[PDB]
Amino acid sequence: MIEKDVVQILKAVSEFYPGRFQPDDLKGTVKAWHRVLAEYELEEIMNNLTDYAKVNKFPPTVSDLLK
Repeated sequence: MIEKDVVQILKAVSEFYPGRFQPDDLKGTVKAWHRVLAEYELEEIMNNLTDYAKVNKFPPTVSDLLK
């Protein structure tokens, strides 16, 4: 996925976890998660975020969304 698609993944994590996920440097987090996320598709990862939020009190790391 391109960068703008990474910006959406991060906006969703933030919607799921109000007041518990606030990166001090959003632009920087987008750039770093993209090094991992360029090999994946937007639709698959969004589906994985949904399954993760159904059972976790704490926000995910990028590794938690690849499967």
